[PDB]
Amino acid sequence: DLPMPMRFRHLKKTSKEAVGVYRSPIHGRGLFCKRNIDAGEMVIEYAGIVIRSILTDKREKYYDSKGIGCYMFRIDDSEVVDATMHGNAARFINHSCEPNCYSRVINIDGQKHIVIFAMRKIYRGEELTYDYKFKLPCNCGAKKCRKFL
Ligand SMILES: Nc1ncnc2c1ncn2[C@@H]1O[C@H](CN(CC[C@H](N)C(=O)O)CC2CN(CCC(c3ccccc3)c3ccccc3)C2)[C@@H](O)[C@H]1O
Ligand SMILES: [Zn+2]
Repeated sequence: DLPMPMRFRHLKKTSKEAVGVYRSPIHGRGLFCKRNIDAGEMVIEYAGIVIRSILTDKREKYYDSKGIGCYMFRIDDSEVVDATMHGNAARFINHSCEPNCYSRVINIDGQKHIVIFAMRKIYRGEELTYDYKFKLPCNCGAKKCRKFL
C-alpha cells in the first residue's frame, strides 16, 4: 500500500515490540512474534554489514576459531550480510519449507537493506521463518518439507 522507502523508514521501534528471541523446536533459538502481524507487513531488517562473498570463508574461519557463532545472510553469489557483530534479532530466523515470511533486498536512499516480510497473517506465539536460498537435514516439520536446507 505505502511505497517501499516510506514503509522502511519505520522499523527499529516497531520490531522491538513485534518480535522476540526464544528457544525454537526447529533449531537452537528462533524469532517469534509477540503480537499478530498482517500479511505483507515489514517485520524486521536483517541488520548487518554488506560484504563481498569471497571474504565469507575467512570471516567464518575467524569466528569459528574464537567460538563465536557466525551469522550471515547470502544476498547472492557476490554479496553477503554479516550479522555476527552488528546484527539484530533477525539473525535468529530459522528456515522452513512452509515459511510465513520472505526476504527481499531493498535499496533505500542508495543503501541496501535486507528486509523480512510476512507472506501470510502471523499470529502471536508463532515462530517466524523464511525459505533459506540453499545438505543439512530440515527440522521445520511441514507436511510439504523438502527434508534438506
Ligand atoms: N529448518 C531447519 N532445520 C534444521 N536446522 C535449521 C533450520 N533452520 C535453521 N537451522 C540451523 O540454524 C542455522 C542458521 N542459524 C539460525 C539461528 C539458529 N537457530 C541459532 O540459534 O543461532 C544461524 C546460524 C547458526 N549459527 C550459530 C549456531 C549456535 C548454536 C549451535 C548449536 C546449538 C545451539 C546454538 C552457536 C552459538 C555460539 C557459538 C557457536 C555456535 C549461526 C542453519 O545453518 C542450520 O544449522
Ligand atoms: Zn522443511
